[PDB]
Amino acid sequence: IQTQQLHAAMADTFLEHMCRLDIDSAPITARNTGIICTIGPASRSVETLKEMIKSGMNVARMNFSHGTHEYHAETIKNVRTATESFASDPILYRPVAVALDTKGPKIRTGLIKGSGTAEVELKKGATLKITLDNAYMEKCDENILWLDYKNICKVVDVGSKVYVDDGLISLQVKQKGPDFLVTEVENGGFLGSKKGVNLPGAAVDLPAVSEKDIQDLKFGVEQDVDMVFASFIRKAADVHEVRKILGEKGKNIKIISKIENHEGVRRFDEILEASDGIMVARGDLGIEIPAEKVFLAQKMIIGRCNRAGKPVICATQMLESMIKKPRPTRAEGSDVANAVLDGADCIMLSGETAKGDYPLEAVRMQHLIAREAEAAMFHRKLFEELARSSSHSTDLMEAMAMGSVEASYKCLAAALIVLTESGRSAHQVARYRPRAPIIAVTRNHQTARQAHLYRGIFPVVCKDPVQEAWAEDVDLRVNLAMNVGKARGFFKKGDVVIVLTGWRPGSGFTNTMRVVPVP
Amino acid sequence: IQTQQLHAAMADTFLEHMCRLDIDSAPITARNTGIICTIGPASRSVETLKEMIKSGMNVARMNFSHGTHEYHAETIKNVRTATESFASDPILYRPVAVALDTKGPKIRTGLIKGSGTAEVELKKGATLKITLDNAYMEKCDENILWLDYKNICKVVDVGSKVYVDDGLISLQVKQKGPDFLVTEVENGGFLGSKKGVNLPGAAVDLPAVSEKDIQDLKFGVEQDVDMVFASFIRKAADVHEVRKILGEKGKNIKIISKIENHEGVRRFDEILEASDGIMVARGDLGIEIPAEKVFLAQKMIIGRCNRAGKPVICATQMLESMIKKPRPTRAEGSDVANAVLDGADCIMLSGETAKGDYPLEAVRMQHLIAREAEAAMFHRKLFEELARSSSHSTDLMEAMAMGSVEASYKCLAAALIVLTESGRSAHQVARYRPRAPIIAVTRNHQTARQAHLYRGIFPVVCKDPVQEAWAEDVDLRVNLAMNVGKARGFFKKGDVVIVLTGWRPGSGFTNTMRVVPVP
Amino acid sequence: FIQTQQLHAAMADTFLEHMCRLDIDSAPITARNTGIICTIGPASRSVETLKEMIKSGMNVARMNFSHGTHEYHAETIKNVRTATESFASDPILYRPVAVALDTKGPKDLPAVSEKDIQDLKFGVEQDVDMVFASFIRKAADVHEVRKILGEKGKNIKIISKIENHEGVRRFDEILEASDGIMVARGDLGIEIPAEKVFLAQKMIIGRCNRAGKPVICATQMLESMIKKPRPTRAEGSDVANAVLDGADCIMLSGETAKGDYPLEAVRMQHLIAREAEAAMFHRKLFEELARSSSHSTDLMEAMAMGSVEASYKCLAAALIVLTESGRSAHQVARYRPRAPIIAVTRNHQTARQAHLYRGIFPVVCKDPVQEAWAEDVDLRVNLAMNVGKARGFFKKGDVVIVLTGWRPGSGFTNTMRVVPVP
Amino acid sequence: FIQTQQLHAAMADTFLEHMCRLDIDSAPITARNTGIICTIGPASRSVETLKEMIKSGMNVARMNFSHGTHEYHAETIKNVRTATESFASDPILYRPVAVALDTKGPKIRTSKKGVNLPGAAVDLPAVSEKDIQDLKFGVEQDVDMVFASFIRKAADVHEVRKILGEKGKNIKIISKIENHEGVRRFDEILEASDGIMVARGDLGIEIPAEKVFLAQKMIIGRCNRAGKPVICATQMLESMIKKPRPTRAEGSDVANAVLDGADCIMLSGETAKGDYPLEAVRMQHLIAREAEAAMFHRKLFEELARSSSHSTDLMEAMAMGSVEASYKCLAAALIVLTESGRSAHQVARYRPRAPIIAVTRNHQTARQAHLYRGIFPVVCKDPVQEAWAEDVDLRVNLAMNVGKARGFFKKGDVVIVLTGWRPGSGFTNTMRVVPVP
Ligand SMILES: O=C([O-])C(=O)[O-]
Ligand SMILES: O=C([O-])C(=O)[O-]
Ligand SMILES: O=C([O-])C(=O)[O-]
Ligand SMILES: O=C([O-])C(=O)[O-]
Ligand SMILES: [Mg+2]
Ligand SMILES: [Mg+2]
Ligand SMILES: [Mg+2]
Ligand SMILES: [Mg+2]
Repeated sequence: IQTQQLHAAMADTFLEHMCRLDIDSAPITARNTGIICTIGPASRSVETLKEMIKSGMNVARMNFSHGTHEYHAETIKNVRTATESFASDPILYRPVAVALDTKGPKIRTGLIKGSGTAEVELKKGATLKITLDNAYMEKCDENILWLDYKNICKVVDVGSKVYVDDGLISLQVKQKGPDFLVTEVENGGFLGSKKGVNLPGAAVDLPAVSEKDIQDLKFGVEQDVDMVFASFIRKAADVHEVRKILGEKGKNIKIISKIENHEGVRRFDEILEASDGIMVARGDLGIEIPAEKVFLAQKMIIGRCNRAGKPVICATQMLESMIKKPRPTRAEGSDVANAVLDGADCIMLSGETAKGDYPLEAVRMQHLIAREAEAAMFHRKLFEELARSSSHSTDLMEAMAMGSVEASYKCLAAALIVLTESGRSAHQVARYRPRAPIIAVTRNHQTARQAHLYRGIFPVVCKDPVQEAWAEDVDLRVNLAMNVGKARGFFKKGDVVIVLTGWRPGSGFTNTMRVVPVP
Repeated sequence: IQTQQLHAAMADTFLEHMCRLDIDSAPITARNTGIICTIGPASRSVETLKEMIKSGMNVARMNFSHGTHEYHAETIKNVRTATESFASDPILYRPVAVALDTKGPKIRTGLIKGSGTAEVELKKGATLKITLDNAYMEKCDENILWLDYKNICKVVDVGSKVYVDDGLISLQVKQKGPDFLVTEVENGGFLGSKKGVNLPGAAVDLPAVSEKDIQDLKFGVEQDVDMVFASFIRKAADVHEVRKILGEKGKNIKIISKIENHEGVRRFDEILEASDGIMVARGDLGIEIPAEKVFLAQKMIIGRCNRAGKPVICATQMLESMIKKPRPTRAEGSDVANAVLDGADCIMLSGETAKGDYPLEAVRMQHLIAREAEAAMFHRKLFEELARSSSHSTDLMEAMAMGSVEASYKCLAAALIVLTESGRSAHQVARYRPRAPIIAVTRNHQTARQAHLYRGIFPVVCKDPVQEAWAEDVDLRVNLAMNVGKARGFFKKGDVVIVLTGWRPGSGFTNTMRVVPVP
Repeated sequence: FIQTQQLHAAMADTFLEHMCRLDIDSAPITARNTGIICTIGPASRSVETLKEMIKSGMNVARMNFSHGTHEYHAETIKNVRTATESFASDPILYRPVAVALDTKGPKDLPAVSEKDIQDLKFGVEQDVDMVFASFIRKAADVHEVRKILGEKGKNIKIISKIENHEGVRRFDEILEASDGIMVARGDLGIEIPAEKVFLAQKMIIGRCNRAGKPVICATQMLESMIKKPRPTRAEGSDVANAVLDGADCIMLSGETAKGDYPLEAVRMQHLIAREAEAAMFHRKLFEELARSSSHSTDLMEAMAMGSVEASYKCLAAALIVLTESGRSAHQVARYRPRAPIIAVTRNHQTARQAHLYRGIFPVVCKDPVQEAWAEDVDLRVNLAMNVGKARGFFKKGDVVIVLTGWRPGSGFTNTMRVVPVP
Repeated sequence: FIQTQQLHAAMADTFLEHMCRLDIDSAPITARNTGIICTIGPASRSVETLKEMIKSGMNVARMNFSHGTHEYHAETIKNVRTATESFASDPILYRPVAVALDTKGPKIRTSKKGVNLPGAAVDLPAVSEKDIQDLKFGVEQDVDMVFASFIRKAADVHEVRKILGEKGKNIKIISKIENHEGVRRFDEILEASDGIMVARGDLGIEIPAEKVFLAQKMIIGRCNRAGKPVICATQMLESMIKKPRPTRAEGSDVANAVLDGADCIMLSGETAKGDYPLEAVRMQHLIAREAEAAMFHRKLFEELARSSSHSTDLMEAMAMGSVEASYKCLAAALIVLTESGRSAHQVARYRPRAPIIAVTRNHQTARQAHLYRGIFPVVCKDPVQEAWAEDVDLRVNLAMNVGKARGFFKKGDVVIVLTGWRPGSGFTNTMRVVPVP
């Protein structure tokens, strides 16, 4: 039985491809999908972070929805300590990226009239007036409810729906006022204090970057974060504002736009054009749109991201049950596998690593499933279709990337080696989805850290000084890649690899491709 | 905005098809994937079952792992009471099938020494003797463990793994003895009394049908069940053995083989050939094989069943969290949607409807997700690949089915109407996956109930007597389907349907196809 | 042993493997789907020669009005009709033959000259089945020909001849206006660089296939056979590749009009057509035609696609189509089954014009309309059974697709059946 | 506003839409990939006419030993070589010309026309005594290839191979398929042969004429599948023996033979004895260029890759990667440094639309490369530089200057360059996207 689902790889049709999937066809060692871990109480100690790295974590995510600057600064310090605890061995060292996830725009209710812990009950068909009057800020009850969104009246019409407490309660706008809305309770429940509010189908005019977000983005520039996950992006202008706040000092920080509501989906193309990558933020997205539609948006977005060559992250509740249990449900294994088959560059753990009981098991399981689904991709068709989608472009590096990936298919190369400094050459190789891993050797540490955003890039930091003879400097980096690959078990002596390098020191991309045996 | 993802339907490639999935494209009313609900304490009252039927239940599953014959007979009687409560209106009556799911062969440990309610701790790296000596049957502990599987020594080698308590505990056979096993605790835990044992990769020679199973199968025959879900099917002989047990009285009862371990997967083709259908029983399957591999087996199995035209069920933990919560996780919505896209004819609920707090919510969510994913199928490609896969067959009924489905694609027919008595004509239409629903009108009540196993067959019982004039009998049955379709909102006057009928009373299949406007 | 009709190649996954599987020992079927159009002139206008030309496979007779008086072509047409009707006693074996008038056209010139107007009116008076309109340059020329044919010739199919650069560049509007197209390669090869003709040919056939409108490939197909009894290798190749391109009909000009070997030329076109028809890649072609027409949801198109699909699946020996305007049969032929289409009609002009469509074998039912709709439908369906058995298309126990109207007022064949041959 | 070289049709999703987009106003490129093979005879064997034949595009000269003495054909070959070398002073513009020997094979003669017996068990030998003498004469004359008439089985090919023996071991054997048995036993014949000719003259008599195209498309397909050269021959422009312009069926035939995938097309009487040999060569050159652009390269590449997917050969990987890159960036050429020819052959099998400039120091490699679609061979006569990189750069720049001189590309255009990394590299393991200097 061939490894890596290669029998299924040879199928003519997608049906026969599916039919040939073999549970006894062992995957390869290398795992191409990036794993993004939300760091929290369960995972922010240095020792646990070392174990997260060993288990497969590639990006550490700090959710600034909560936590002080001091707290997240400590977390980032602990991440970097754990990461550098491995730095003595350049051949085993794994770059770990650092991501800042902004709090973004939020709509919150007031305090329920009473002592605290108090609740009111909303019965279907009842009347509830929403009021912006700060006089009712702490006197919410069954008849009057205050929320912090001063402009809500301008963005809602009669009959539009208002969700409260993460969609648990739904309201329909019956009458509209200047500083109030009169609504009928469509779906009822018990309402507590300071709950989340969502406005499905509305063009929310809250600022793209709030005052807290500006402070947090400047903090992230100060802490040398590799990338920002920007919340509730509804339009390209929101990305532009985030970019302006990051400004010239943070020009190289990768901006990942989070798609979280209907407008972000409807305007997704302009957002994608303006972004460096995308996160499918399925939790809030499933509150804003019918949950049964989320997969449509997920697949659309991953497809379009794959088309543009831009990183896409699938996030939220992928292994939810592992917050409390050491093993995932069958639905969760299926969700991770199908996100990989969809084409997600990275998959994410939220509560599973922030606060749950089994963060390391969660990371390890995402790693195992990811390797299995990577082999099960139908690469020949995927490659043909990606090439068809990008055919209006005649970019020279895409030509080399496509030629190199084709060569890697034809001779079943064990890896592609890419010498890169901005990372773009490796990015363009990853875009055309080879099955073999991409060992990207770079002297730019931030390039290495950001590379985790691209499917299949295993970044290696070259710390050697520049060799005077360009050819010998190239051979140095290629041999670094050979040794890393041998140590990680991706290939051995006598295997075949594709090597992408620059012809001369002034070559602006890897314009040179070779089939080389491993020494 | 085109409905039913028809814009994505027109794409040239799978990538572009995915890129065109649009959350604002509304699905049709008809829902094709069958929903199989496990009935238990949370759902067996007559009134709740009426709600189950209205919310979308097509098959009632009785899990005979537990429950007395009296309990399940009462449950089945309540299912039939609820079902017949709609029978006064033939146009609104919905056939509801009744399925018996056998307990099957099981390996169980002994009682923990003392009360029996005690537990002992199995420490990783510790040693554990498995024993067949009935003296330790009730004196199980941390050092010695008794199993009721007398032949285990015959089917296990040194280095084999033994899982205990639903995979929570893992043992590796270090030394093999005459009536015992010396094992190392690879994965530890607290071992209670009388827990399940699994033997990954082992050819378990327990009987296909246990002593309990024979009694339960005869009980199901007396109860006039439409179908049996036969547990732990490992090979064709097991399906035959079950078929023999069902005998002459149960010759028309459909046998659905549950693939639950490695051997059933490895020997899947012969099992498929011998069965009427297949269940991807992901729970036990994920205990027997690495959970990260279950999706492979799922897609392979669904593909192969789709290839053969035989019903396939996806089962277990699809909406697991809904046992305790009123809405599913995003991983669960993804799981259901991808099961439908895989091509599963039916999706299943177990604890979610048997015992959970939100059974009706689970049914409703499966129904909504199924409709959205059905629209998102890539019908043109699926049809081409199914046809290519079956191209060595020149069967006349397949020819009629493919022509009818092709015509239904071309003119966007609102439905296909198929007059059938054995069901085979409707089965062959459903096999070639039209997007429009299949209204199968039959005088055979059992055919109507069993048709629920096939994607898209909406079965309708004709209770009228046979008309002397064949043409008038045909028109009677066709108008019944038209009236059901209008009442269910599947089409209205002026829409177009495909109608498949027999030319004369002696036609052995629907050899006549028409494109008809809805009156 | 060896599958017939290039069916082994039919099962191929790629076009390359389809080529690699072409087997000179895989026998074609008896039926020949590509229409044969013969220019009649001195070598072929006698009643006896025309009888043998029908028997050899001529389906359409073309009168080239570049030269000749009305009296001369009138007599040619009379002899055509005499030879044709000599077979009319046997309705099972009678073969309808269409009569086509090819206008002289421009020889800054107007689309339709004064001579051309008189000739077109003559064609109306002569009851021609179709007009081949020379040097069509734009849709307006087609509209002129249509107005000149007027109400009396409103049923005369207008086949525009694409003969220069402008006609190619403006081909889409011409095709929209036309009932069909001829790739008139003689003049086209002079008006545009000869080495580009194949591009034009392949483009035009493709677009006509996309539309379901008849396309004729014409001129010098078997040129050397004017003076020689056997074709050159390039000429056999040219006929075969014109069939593979998708031509509904292939044409003979001097080869039958004035050459020494008219019958041999017709027979050679018949043989090559039959072999090339089997060598088509039907699965991909059907998929690509369906893809191209998917914005249409027409009901008869759906019936045609479903019936062609069913005929592929069960390898039906034929599709039997009951039709009066021909449209039902035209829609079936458009989706290119490999099996012959036996179109039974009571409209004689319909039967004659059906030759413009690949695979339509027209059969004129002469019995009177039966009182019961079901019995009249069986009458025409059994007419087709008897024709197919007599012509060697099928025998008892074979499977045929049968397309009929359900009830008397059906506006198309809305009923499809898979039927055993009696 | 109108793409060249049928690039709009190149973007189609289906074969049908690819046909519908074929555009007579889309200009083809200057380079012509299909090799042109000319039979030399009384109408064309003079040194001056042969110069004009080279300039019109003749790539291979064919000596038909059905008639003529050794001395006569020796003189024809001598004149070919004189005409060819008259251009050798300029290595940038020198065009290698291959010499081919076409054996007489079995014949039946009666005034003394040939006789054909379809379906007869002709007892004639595979290789006659005259055939043996002519093959040895070809070895003595340093012919680049042999067209072996009437091969019926692999054993016939093996006989010709043995007769050529060790002294002629590099002479390419092109089996001529011209009767039913050769078609039926084609797979073993292809395996044993270096290439194939579809000898449609004899084939159209030995099998029913209406079946010839079936054989032609089958054979070209299988030869394309194997990467072995296939020639389409006989009566492609027959009417041009006596007329200055071809018939429509003849233009169609040449164009469809290129579309089928034939590496070469041939002229026999049209150049051997006809009144318009130069015109026949020029007509094939023009039609080839138009049909070459009209190929459906994307589907063709997918299907060739699919049929060869069981191979993981490294040079195949380089060729497929280089051709894929040449499609993506619309490169004007692929430059291939080769000595045996194998690397360039492997590129040619995967059918780029851009021309393949094969730079070699092996003169016979250069002459034989004309059997492969798109290989424009260039003879490097410079001495070997001491530094490998400098020698590679020297040959690559020779190719640059050739492409600039021939109008294939200009400064600032993009080319794919296939070279060996080190002198002992056994194939072109190095690919670059390079700007033209
Ligand atoms: O905001 C998020 O991260 C989400 O909802 O997934
Ligand atoms: O039996 C089942 O349903 C299972 O294990 O999934
Ligand atoms: O008129 C014609 O038939 C032509 O020019 O080919
Ligand atoms: O020998 C040949 O070239 C032929 O037969 O065509
Ligand atoms: Mg959010
Ligand atoms: Mg189970
Ligand atoms: Mg003309
Ligand atoms: Mg010969």
